[PDB]
Amino acid sequence: IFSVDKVRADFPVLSREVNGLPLAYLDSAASAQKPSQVIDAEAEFYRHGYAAVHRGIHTLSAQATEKMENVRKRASLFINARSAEELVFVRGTTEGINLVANSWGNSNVRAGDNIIISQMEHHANIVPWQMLCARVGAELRVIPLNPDGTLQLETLPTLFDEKTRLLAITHVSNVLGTENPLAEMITLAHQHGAKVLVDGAQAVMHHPVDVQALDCDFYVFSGHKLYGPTGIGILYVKEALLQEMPPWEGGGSMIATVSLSEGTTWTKAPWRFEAGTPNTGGIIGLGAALEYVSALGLNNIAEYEQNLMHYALSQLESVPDLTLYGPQNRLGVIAFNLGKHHAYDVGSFLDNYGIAVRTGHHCAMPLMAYYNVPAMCRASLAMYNTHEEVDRLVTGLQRIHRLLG
Amino acid sequence: IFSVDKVRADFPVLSREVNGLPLAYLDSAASAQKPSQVIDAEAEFYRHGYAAVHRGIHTLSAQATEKMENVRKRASLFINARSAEELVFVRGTTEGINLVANSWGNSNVRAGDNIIISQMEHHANIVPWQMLCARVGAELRVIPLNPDGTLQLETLPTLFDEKTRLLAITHVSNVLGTENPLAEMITLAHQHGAKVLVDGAQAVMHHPVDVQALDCDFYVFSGHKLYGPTGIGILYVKEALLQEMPPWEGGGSMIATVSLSEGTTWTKAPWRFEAGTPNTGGIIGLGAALEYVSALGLNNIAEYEQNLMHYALSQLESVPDLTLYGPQNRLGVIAFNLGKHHAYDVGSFLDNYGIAVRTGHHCAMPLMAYYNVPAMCRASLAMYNTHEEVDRLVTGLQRIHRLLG
Ligand SMILES: *Cc1c(COP(=O)(O)O)cnc(C)c1O
Ligand SMILES: *Cc1c(COP(=O)(O)O)cnc(C)c1O
Repeated sequence: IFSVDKVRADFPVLSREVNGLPLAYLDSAASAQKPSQVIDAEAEFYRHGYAAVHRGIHTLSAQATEKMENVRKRASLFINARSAEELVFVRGTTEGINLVANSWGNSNVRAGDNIIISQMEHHANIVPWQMLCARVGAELRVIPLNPDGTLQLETLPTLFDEKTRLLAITHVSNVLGTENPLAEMITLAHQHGAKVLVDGAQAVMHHPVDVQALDCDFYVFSGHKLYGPTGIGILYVKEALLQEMPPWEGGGSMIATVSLSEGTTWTKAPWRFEAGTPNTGGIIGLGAALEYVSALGLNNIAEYEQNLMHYALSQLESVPDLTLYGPQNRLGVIAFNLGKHHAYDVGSFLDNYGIAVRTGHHCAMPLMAYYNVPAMCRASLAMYNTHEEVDRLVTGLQRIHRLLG
Repeated sequence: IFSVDKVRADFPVLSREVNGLPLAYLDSAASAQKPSQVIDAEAEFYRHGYAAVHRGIHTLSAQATEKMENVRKRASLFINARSAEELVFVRGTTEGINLVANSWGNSNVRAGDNIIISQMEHHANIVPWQMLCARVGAELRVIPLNPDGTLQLETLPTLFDEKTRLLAITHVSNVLGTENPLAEMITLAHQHGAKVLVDGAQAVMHHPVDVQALDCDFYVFSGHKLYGPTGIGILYVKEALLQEMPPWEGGGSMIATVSLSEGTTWTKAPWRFEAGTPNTGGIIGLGAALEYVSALGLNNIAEYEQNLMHYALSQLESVPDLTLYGPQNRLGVIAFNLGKHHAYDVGSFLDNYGIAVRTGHHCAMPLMAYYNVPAMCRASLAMYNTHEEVDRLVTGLQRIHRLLG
């Protein structure tokens, strides 16, 4: 069982004040605050063991290399990949999706083929596929939404066919909180020979993620949402697919040999996908974030967060003219609009109360268009958030509505 | 005037011991140690002001956004770019070169065209051009080296012609220490309508860099070599060229609008080249590294470093059978081989003495091939290195040669 007070004492920003008021940080879905264990693991690495990492002969450099490869192995166990070598270090979910779209996409999606996405995808899981489709002459097909924020799965028989090469689908919506039925959609996709990329940016901090039970072909996530540093993320690819993928970025460390008269040859997976100096400091920080989350326990985190979400939805019923978007069983985020007030104004008043929510289109324009709204407000309810912060949000929305209505 | 003792007291790793001995870190050309001002600027940002940055309405997020854009402006002044908007945040020099090669390269280099590089380039400034040439059917031409480690500039009339679209050239060699005559080569390139990309990864920490006096079209460098965090670098592009470049990575924040029925449109430069959450922590750290270096003064750093280099070359004359590679006026690095001993063995003995040097091909295979050696050892002599560390290197090479000869 979980202790929110003990957890909160590890996060230094949660003591801050904003506008003279105590911060209520409800925007973890945009980026999470980091525990002092993560902040300090990175700072200690810079203060005591820093060096370049490409298997340098000297001591600091050989030990930094081993730290980096141990982080690769730990992340691989965290998502239950069969091996550390199925994981590539990237800048974040966005970069991982771009790597797949170019490296796998340019050789496997041809003129006349199709790719399937959904109407709830974040721009990171839309734009790279629009670019791939435009480069190769393929078609981009879209699984539509239902009013409750779930996918219309009955449309799948019209979207999947013999030309469907990939399904790119979000694990958990960053706006709606919907968890998609990935295992079943992947079974479906594989019956047609299509591969499946899963955008897990909003899944890995809420519950255990097992890529071998999912059977996904590609899985991506970002460290800064998982209580870790910015600039680091993970791309998981089944070994047999990764081994056949050609390099995306070129440069040092991804090569086996470089010649100006005989050409260049590439090293093996995963190192063929990592050109130049990696983000070593971010990788040390990400390992520490995975150890911190694992020590708390993702099933404990999930129980606390679900309890907090039930509490907030129950209290939000006393806000007049509140519109919520998404299913009742939503994870992590609450997307809402208040009466006829523009989200930008509701968010500005909430910020004047010390409450940080996100407002706007949340990098999901197609989703805003589905709901016929230009924008929404969104409250994130993470493992360090409390009942008292939920009460402050409810009181604030009641005050706002009283004032502007 | 410079004080090495005061400077060294800012770098916590320089107090470390390795193998029970006092560390002599002579591998700054692979990656530099970081001052506590840089380490702490990043850690303080995570402890007190962390938030997502895409002009979020709440306070923390709006202040993190302004910090990031102020770092863009400071880096732009550091290299004397005409505006902050000519600078793109990337993971490092390698990623910046890949961005240029795809985004500028795919639209401006056609079948039958040629691109010019040099035989001393690092793999980061070779491989992306080999990939571009293979995608578009162009030719890769090479400026050869002279035995003293300088370019054979008399071969330029045979390499530049009416089909030459780009010159990609290193400012300062990471192995030889050669500083290339960039301004004159750029004048030459522009007479043919060719653009010039400069790899400045080993230039920005040794002396003032002015991109408007160079007149280069593209300029790239990495923060981790400039006493800053890993995972962050800078790509500078003349405004008129950048404004016409199409996006490379796609995703959130680089878009103006996203539609599944009307297509997607892009935001303006530089933001069109930055997809997804940036490395905010690395950007805060990079600003701090630029302030630290600027407070010391690059002309002061250059005077101290040149004095230290003169001292080392003069003392290295008492090492029997030492071979040096590169010009006498080399900057930052000393590349050498000891008698007939393999560099790997010399580097292993130097490490057993607490001395960190780099050994191998230094991500410059063509350069090793030119000199008909498989590998070299390399000592870096940065602003925090001392006469006493140089004496330890000289004594160690004499001891090694006595032992193994
Ligand atoms: C180190 C280096 C690079 C690559 O830098 P990363 O920081 O590894 O991207 C490119 N060119 C030169 C001359 C270098 O020294
Ligand atoms: C945040 C997010 C992304 C993009 O992550 P970056 O860390 O910005 O690359 C992609 N998908 C979803 C669902 C997200 O929430």
